[PDB]
Amino acid sequence: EMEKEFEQIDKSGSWAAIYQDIRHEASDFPSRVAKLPKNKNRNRYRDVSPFDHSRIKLHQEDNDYINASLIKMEEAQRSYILTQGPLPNTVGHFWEMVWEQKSRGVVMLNRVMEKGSLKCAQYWPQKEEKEMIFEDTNLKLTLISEDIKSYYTVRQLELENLTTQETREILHFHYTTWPDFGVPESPASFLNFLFKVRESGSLSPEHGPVVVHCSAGIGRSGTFCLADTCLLLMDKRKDPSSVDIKKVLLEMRKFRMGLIQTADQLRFSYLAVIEGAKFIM
Ligand SMILES: O=C1CCCc2nc3c(cc21)C(=O)CCC3
Repeated sequence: EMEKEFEQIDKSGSWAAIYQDIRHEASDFPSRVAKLPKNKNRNRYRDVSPFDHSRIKLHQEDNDYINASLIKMEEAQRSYILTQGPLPNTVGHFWEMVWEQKSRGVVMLNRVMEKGSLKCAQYWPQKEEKEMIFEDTNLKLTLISEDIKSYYTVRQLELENLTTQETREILHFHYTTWPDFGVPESPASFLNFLFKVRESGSLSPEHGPVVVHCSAGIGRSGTFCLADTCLLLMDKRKDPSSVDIKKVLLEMRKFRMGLIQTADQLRFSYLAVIEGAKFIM
């Protein structure tokens, strides 16, 4: 059981030690397409790249590259697309991928500005009457509604294919209260957010994979998926205590490098799963 394993690592403060064994144990696959010189300007950080085998491809013939990985969890029957916060020059690309992958939801776990710097382009409209056009990808994006709460904001967006005149409703879940330094003290508000996305139908196999981003798409995005997947496996299994979070983290890291950036995030992920377990049972 992981609740006993928690106290153990916690009382002995072994979190930096555990996290280093996962660093050591993690997969390394090629990322040749990311390191191509033509794609230098499509990457937010040079040290965070999609693996070739799991990278999402854009259906434009010119350059199919975007910094985005498909995470397939076989046993949980869950998929996620993990991507960097879009750059000013890739907001078109980003909305093309959401179109092409038939995604219902976008989950955002960062503010546009943190620590006085830009962590992300403003890629959605701020006002109903001021829609955005992506000329390069031929998409129009309109704010339909917006429901601001203490910890998170939910927006209803209409994405239209200008080429074909099809329209789709997209939900944007934005967690607005991740602190600039560290992790939340309590996972209550993060668990509330997770369920809010789940109830929306955005995580369901009748839709394309959810799109999940922070700044690099590995730290906070990492915590989102890991909590979702572990909690779902505890429902799916005869013995819920057979679920090892280290095993699941390492299975996710086959798909995208670096998921969970700090020992703090690892601790917080155990805490979210452990608290989340009690809320169900
Ligand atoms: O990382 C960024 C931020 C804004 C968009 C952007 N555009 C370019 C770069 C880098 C970035 C380059 O490295 C070369 C020129 C194009």
